[PDB]
Amino acid sequence: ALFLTRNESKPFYFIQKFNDFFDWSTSVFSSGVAYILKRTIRFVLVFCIM
Repeated sequence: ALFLTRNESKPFYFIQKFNDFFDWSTSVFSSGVAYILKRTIRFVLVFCIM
């Protein structure tokens, strides 16, 4: 609270790149989580053998 300053105006470019890749990963992660969800049973079987 003391020194955060409430201001985050600059990406710094390199940070923006890594984060964008990460945001893209989040989108892919969402659909992997969603397909795993729709095929609940098949993924369960993998876990039992695991």
